[PDB]
Amino acid sequence: KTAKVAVSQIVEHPALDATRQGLLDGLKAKGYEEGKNLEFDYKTAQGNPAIAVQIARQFVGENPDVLVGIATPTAQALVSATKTIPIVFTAVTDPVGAKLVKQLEQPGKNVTGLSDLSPVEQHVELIKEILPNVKSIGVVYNPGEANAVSLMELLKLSAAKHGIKLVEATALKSADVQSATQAIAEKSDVIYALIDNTVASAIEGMIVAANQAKTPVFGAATSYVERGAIASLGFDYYQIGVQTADYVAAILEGKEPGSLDVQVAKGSDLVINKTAAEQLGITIPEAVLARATSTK
Amino acid sequence: KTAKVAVSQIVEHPALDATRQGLLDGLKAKGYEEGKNLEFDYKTAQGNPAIAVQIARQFVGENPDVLVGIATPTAQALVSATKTIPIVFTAVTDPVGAKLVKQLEQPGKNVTGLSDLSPVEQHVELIKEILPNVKSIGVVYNPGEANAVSLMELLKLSAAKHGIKLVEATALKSADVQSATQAIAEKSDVIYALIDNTVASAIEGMIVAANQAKTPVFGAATSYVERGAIASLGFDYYQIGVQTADYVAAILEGKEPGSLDVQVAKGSDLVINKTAAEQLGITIPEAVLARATSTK
Ligand SMILES: N[C@@H](Cc1ccccc1)C(=O)O
Ligand SMILES: N[C@@H](Cc1ccccc1)C(=O)O
Ligand SMILES: [Zn+2]
Ligand SMILES: [Zn+2]
Ligand SMILES: [Zn+2]
Ligand SMILES: [Zn+2]
Ligand SMILES: [Zn+2]
Repeated sequence: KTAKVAVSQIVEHPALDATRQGLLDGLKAKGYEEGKNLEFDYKTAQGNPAIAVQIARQFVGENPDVLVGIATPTAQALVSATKTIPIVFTAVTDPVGAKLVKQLEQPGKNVTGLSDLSPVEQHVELIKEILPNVKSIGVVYNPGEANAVSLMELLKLSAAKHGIKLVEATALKSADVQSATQAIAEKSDVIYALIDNTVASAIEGMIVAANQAKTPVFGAATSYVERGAIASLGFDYYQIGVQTADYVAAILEGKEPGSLDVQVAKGSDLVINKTAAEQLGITIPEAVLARATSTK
Repeated sequence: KTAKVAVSQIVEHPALDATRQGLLDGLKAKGYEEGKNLEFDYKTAQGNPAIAVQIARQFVGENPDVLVGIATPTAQALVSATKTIPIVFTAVTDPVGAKLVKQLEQPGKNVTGLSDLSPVEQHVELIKEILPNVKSIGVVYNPGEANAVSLMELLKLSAAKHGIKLVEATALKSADVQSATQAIAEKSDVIYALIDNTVASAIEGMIVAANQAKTPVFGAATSYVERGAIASLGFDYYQIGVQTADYVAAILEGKEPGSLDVQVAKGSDLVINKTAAEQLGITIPEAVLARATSTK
């Protein structure tokens, strides 16, 4: 009679924390309240792929009604640890590429949820609009994250389509992100800070290195503009969490997760960091400043 | 390796919520953190003695490392539901009278914790100091709460010692507290709002009735002065929660709960509500206003 929802999250960074808060508030609006009829357990893997596996195993052994995997690596560990307990993943960039589901329509097993697939093409076109003389896009990513790998395939096709050279470096853990940024910032006209958990957890260090090379950072997430990216075009992760509660409630009420289609997030907010831009000697064009849903 | 602490609370009122927050923060300072190595589950009985029993049974069936009973009725249900899982009670007025322990020194079974036994004698002497012409003390209490019963025995001895008549009414649930207050407020020079969960959860209604009879309320808890009691001499429930974490951590580290002495809270803060007092046409004496650790 108490619903038991167990939430595993690869690391605490603001986007994933907003997703988790959104889930909690959305469950409340559906009549599931902590303290009354909802036990909401939560573990962070602290960026460790190993802890992600241990969390999945511990949670599976406590027989929750629904498992929630926030971000790709923790979702992946859940899919490995159970084939029968419903899994709702959330804020996962490319669930097919991550092997969480065979396809988005009618996934058909114990797994379903929500994708935050970035519109990479739109981000490149936006970088070109803000910075019309871009020849070069720098990017740091973690090849251990299937989300980053899927995004790099989209970025490589879109860079080539627009005649833009990609300058790449990998970072295997968040403490290498600043060095990786430093290695590439002077060969790049702009750094694309993508939807990668390792980047997200070290975004301050990325920005310190970029600022030192006087290279702007364009963010795929709003949390990045908050820390000094000049602009971003990201989703609202709190609302994605709120929509995640729809899946969890439907499952708790007896729906099979495999019968629920995977939803892809839509509508990103254009945000501009005027201060950061001016410190870099950058003038954000008028047509862009006019569309800015927000403007710090 | 994850500590599992399950917390049962009779009802959400501010004192018990502060105790619970204190417990959580104290566990953090001891190295037990939610999301990492601490699963902290929480249920409120919503004032229902029956739900208290159901919570105890559900929690016992989930094999937590330590059960925490905040307030007497939920502690009592835990003691009934398990004889072997460690129970740490907290904010319990009189654990011997409540049958949680045989005695405070070396309780010797699966139960230990912290008492918030009110210094009733000191409260009467304080009521007489603030209001030197008191002949009559009104009190509303719930005879289903062993804490209230223990406190009434102390109040009856102290009223008689000081030549003060007690005017009493019972309230079986919080929705009767306002009517009970109304029934007695005109025969009372002051209402003593005691350490009772039913009173605490209906303190606004008590104060509405008292204010209507132009009768002051003296509070045994600071949360009561916040809502319009003229004065209070209560414990700091956040710190009691912090000290509760000492017991929980010691148990988690292999101490037997029965080998831990029950601690009695000490040091109450004198707080005065000047606004409320003046609306009642009351002048709080100088010697008292001088000792007031706080003064809204
Ligand atoms: N979409 C990412 C999570 C993420 C969200 C927001 C910013 C950065 C990372 C994943 O698939 O794991
Ligand atoms: N001491 C009370 C709890 C309580 C604390 C503070 C105010 C009112 C009630 C009990 O034994 O249940
Ligand atoms: Zn550069
Ligand atoms: Zn469909
Ligand atoms: Zn739990
Ligand atoms: Zn009166
Ligand atoms: Zn002793």
